[PDB]
Amino acid sequence: GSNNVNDLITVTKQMITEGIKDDGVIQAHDGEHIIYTSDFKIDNAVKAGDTMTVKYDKHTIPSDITDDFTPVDITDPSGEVIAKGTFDLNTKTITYKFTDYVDRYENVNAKLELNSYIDKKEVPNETNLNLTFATADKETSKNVKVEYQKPIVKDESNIQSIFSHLDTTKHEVEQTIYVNPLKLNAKNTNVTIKSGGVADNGDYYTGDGSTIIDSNTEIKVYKVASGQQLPQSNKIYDYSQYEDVTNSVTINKNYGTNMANINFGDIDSAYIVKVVSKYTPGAEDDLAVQQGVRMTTTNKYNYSSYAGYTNTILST
Ligand SMILES: [Ca+2]
Ligand SMILES: [Ca+2]
Repeated sequence: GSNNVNDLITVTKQMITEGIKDDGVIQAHDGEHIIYTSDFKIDNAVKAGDTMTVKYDKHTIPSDITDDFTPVDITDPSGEVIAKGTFDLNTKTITYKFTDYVDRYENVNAKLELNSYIDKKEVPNETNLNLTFATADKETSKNVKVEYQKPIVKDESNIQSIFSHLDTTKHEVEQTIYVNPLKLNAKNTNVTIKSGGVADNGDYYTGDGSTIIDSNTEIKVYKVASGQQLPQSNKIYDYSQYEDVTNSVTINKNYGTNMANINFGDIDSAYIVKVVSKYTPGAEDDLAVQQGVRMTTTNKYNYSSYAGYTNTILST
């Protein structure tokens, strides 16, 4: 009892490459793909319903922002489907189930290409990785550096953010914002969150996407203790670790049109702000989702200083 036929798969070439620039450096916050390509022969003895496995490196994941991990089919050059796959998160393994393609054709070889992202649960901070991808029996490895973003800093105003989750059925996006990650003395701290853009220097711009921010937007604020270090990945997997101070700060969800503001007053600590807001779906399946943050503080010369950040998701 075992429909697995990896023993009948002959892998003739495998490769690990990158989606943006073959750096040896993965730009995880620019959504740089880690690409696994594998060429192989399928024995004639393989039949419809047999399965083969392919293993991701544990530090990668088929999607960095949604929970849909459905793998691309294995096809021939004309797009005829050779095998359909199901992904198992815990083992980071695809099980491909062969279609009747392998009953209809013989002496078949194929290629598959898998796009993956760094798994931020497994890669909290910048680090070196020896990635290993496996089409059992065969393994291929590559050493890389994972790099994350840095905050925009203008005097005591310092801030960064990512879209950490996207739900395309509920049409909600999650923004994880690091406020004052540098743990500076930020006087009269305000953080504004708005649909569209916020330039690095704080300037608002319409931008190339939009969200809905109103009285029903969810906004949570968490204080970071001085002994705590935030993951450079900008994604938090357990918020109970942090002090919920949502009722301690002043939050105006109607600060403007699709625009909210959080008044922190004087702080000496980092904070995490997690925002869940709705977006307007695109008629086909097109996404134009964009939301920006501005941090305002009072600098030592008693003028406002501004720092800005914008996250964007665009489709096809
Ligand atoms: Ca790269
Ligand atoms: Ca066959």
